Parts: sequence; structure tokens; C-alpha cells
Amino acid sequence: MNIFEMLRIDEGLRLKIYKDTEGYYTIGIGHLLTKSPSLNAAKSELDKAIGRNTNGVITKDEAEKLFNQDVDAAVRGILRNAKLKPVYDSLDAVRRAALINMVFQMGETGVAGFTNALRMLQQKRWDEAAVNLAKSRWYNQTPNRAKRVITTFRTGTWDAYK
Ligand SMILES: [Cl-]
Ligand SMILES: [Cl-]
Repeated sequence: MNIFEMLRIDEGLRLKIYKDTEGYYTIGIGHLLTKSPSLNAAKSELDKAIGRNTNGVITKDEAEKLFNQDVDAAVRGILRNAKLKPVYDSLDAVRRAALINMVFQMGETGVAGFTNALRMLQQKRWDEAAVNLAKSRWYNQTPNRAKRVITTFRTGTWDAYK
């Protein structure tokens, strides 16, 4: 198992503009297009991201190309964030995947805000951080996905995904 596969399981793949769990226009593998309520706006962003007139539909390769940029971007965001970097550096390969997943989903700012759990992750207090991670909107809105990530942090294995 690896980061790409993990995230592909969590976000799925759609070749046509869709709405996310929050009602936002998305496409491909969890690629947020816009938070605007307008499909046109979504469409224009899409065209701009792909570089062609797409009319709301992309190919598999295109979805994969956006996905590679997005994963790369998330990793770099972690590496550049003063609060995230230390955390990522202190972790094993599997747990690094767990933090990258959260960043892909909720952004750097989002994750950076889990102050306490972050500190707990740094101290390698697995059980405690996991409990803290569950007291959040994130866990309450996407409980199945949050459980998977949270188990990954607790255990350090890919079991929740196997
Ligand atoms: Cl983009
Ligand atoms: Cl879920």
C-alpha cells in the first residue's frame, strides 16, 4: 500500500464534475475546483486546470495528472509548514502517509490547527492522539474516512485499508 493507493481508495475517481461531501464542485480524484455555487465557475476552473475546453469531462490520464500534482503539493506544503514539518519528520513511513492524507483533504491550515493531536503525534502517544483526533468536525462529517486515517495513526499499519 502507498499514498496514491490510499487516497484513491478514500476519494474515488470521477471523470465528470461532481459535488463533494460539502457540496463543492470537484472532479477526478478529490480535486476541488471551486467553492462557488456556480457550475460555470467550476467549468472555467476545470478548463484552466487542464488546459483545454473540457465541457465538464476529463479522461483518466487527466485525472491522474491532477492527482500527481495534488499529492506533490500536499507533501511540499507539509514540508514548508513550520508546524507540520516537525511532525512529519518525527514519523515512520506509514504514519507520514496518514498526515499527508489529512492535508490533501483539509489543507495545511486545516491540519496545522489540530495543535494538541499534533503534539501528541510527536510524542508518539498513539492512543491519545487518536482520541483527540476524533473530537472534531472532520470525524463527525466523514466518520468512515476519518476512522481509517485515525487507525493508521494508531497502529502504524495499512490494515484499515486492507
Ligand atoms: Cl491546478
Ligand atoms: Cl466517510
